[PDB]
Amino acid sequence: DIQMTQSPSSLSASVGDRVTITCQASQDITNHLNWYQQKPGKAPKLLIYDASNLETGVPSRFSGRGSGTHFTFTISSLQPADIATYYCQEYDYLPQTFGGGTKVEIK
Amino acid sequence: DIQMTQSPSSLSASVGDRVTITCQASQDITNHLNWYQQKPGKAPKLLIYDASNLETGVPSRFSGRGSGTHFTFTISSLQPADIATYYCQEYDYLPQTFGGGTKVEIK
Repeated sequence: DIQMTQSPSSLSASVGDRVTITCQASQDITNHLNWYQQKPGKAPKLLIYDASNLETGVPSRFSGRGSGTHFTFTISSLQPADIATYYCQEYDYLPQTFGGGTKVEIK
Repeated sequence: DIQMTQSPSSLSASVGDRVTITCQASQDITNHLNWYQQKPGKAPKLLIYDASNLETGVPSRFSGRGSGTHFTFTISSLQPADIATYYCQEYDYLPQTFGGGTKVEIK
């Protein structure tokens, strides 16, 4: 029922470029938003929980911010290992809706 | 930290075949398990929550069962629209770990 609008759909950047992805929730979800990284053919892995909290073992180049309806995920310096599709997911209410994903490629 | 072991990794069946997928949690998670369907290039969509509860609008050919550490997802009669990768995800504890996925194809 909550709708999650994630943009851009895809982007290419160079090694060391800054990447920023946004998600917009159709309802106020406070900070109940996760960010996942899904490498090709692999399962999504949780990078950031509660909008801004880094999971253990996750590199500092990854960050999240926002609260309410607007949220922003940033890769400060893109590395080869970061080529993936990234997703937000709200978990305030059923179903726990994912954003449509952002495919990150290196130019 | 919880580990989710999903099998098989991939399967092909015929239209109308029965498909069954299993997930095993490394810790007791009672019924705090979701199942998602991810079509190629799309976000995961929630089909089943709390191990066995169908989301609104989801077809009856989809079901889930289990509690504790073993869970089973079944497509009773495979249709063309069901070609997707399916995932379990535990949400009892951080990080909310996904199983490795099962790619379902039609032979």
